[PDB]
Amino acid sequence: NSVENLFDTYKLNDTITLKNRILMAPLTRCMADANLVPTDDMVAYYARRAEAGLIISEATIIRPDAQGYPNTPGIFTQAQIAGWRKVTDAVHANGGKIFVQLWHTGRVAHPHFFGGGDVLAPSAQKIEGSVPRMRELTYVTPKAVTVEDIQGLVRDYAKAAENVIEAGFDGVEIHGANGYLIDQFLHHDSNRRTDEYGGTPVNMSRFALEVVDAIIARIGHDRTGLRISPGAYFNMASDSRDRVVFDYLLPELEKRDLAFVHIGIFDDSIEFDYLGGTASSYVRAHYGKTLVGVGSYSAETASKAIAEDKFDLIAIGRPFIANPDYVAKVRNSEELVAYSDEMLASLI
Ligand SMILES: Cc1cc2nc3c(=O)[nH]c(=O)nc-3n(C[C@H](O)[C@H](O)[C@H](O)COP(=O)(O)O)c2cc1C
Ligand SMILES: [C]O[C@]1([C]OC2=[C][C]=C([O])[C]=[C]2)=[C][C]=C([O])[C]=[C]1
Ligand SMILES: COc1ccc(O)cc1
Ligand SMILES: COc1ccc(O)cc1
Ligand SMILES: COc1ccc(O)cc1
Ligand SMILES: COc1ccc(O)cc1
Repeated sequence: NSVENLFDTYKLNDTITLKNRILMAPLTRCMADANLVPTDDMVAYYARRAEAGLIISEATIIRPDAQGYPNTPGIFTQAQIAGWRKVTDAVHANGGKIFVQLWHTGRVAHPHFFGGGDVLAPSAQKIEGSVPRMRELTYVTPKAVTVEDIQGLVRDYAKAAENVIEAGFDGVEIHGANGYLIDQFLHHDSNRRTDEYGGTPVNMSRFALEVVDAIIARIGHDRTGLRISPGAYFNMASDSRDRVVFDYLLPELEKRDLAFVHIGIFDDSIEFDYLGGTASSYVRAHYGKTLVGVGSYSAETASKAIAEDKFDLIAIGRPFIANPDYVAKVRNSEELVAYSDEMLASLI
């Protein structure tokens, strides 16, 4: 067998060409310093994965009330910008490329992290449970954002994108997936609004598109990607009506000629009734531009999928934690170590 196609050069667009089809998926590590500034250990961590065609950074918060987990880096202070610049300089020095993933957690934020302020979301719909690996941080009922809150959020996504330029990233992946703020507007469980941001596919898509457009206005379409989750099941109850939101959203996104759309799922072998099959096949059926697949792929199954025109680029997550040298090992058909959650305790 052979995975030669994973090492094809891939021209994303006129601004960026990737040296291979392999992305490092965004992976939250919770290892930033207490001021949410990237550490020199994080610099080394990313630098040693620069053989990836493109690194997507761990989710990076746009402002304080976006924080939902400990020590997740931000990109809203000068110190954070300076810390990220060390990361991107090191990646670039190693011949790599890197996008930051811009995050707001919405109803999954927790006030413990930002001085007891309001948790924000499309609607006052609380999720079950408490923050993982933390003592007694029970999720709270969010405040339904006002249109003025929304305008500020769009502004702050845009400002974060401006900061990304100063931090030396090649671009931004907007975190529109996995039950976080943008995804909360796209799903009925979390979005029960009756104004121009709720109800209809056009309205539910409005926030996502405003953020995409605001960020494009800062860094350009060639440097802007978006991660999406048409499905549910990560802090999100399913709803049979969610699919038509994405039916509308995807062609609208295609108008923006993004660097890529990226699916956010853990196992793309799962078929979802509401999507008529796998997440990637649903998106591929409704979106005709560069698509990043992900979720329990091996190099072999990803190569096959790309050969079969199922998607164009492969993001690799857990195996990139277990194998910093993932790309070289795949290139040389060497044995890969299996991932285990225990590995998260170490930043290597
Ligand atoms: C520890 C861990 C952290 C993750 N953090 C992020 C994240 O910050 N942003 C995101 O969009 N996805 C995140 N994911 C999802 C991964 O990007 C990826 O979609 C998932 O791990 C499936 O790919 P894989 O089977 O190759 O690991 C995380 C996954 C894991 C296991
Ligand atoms: C946050 O993270 C966590 C982190 O993770 C994630 C993120 C984001 C996304 O999208 C996905 C995932 C980790 C771990 C745990 O447990 C939880 C959460
Ligand atoms: C990746 O490590 C962590 C993830 C989530 C969290 O709440 C604490 C640690
Ligand atoms: C946009 O929100 C913030 C920006 C900068 C800062 O120091 C604190 C918050
Ligand atoms: C990340 O956005 C940008 C990065 C570099 C640049 O020259 C212009 C925009
Ligand atoms: C394997 O690591 C994880 C996978 C899934 C998840 O929800 C949390 C951690």
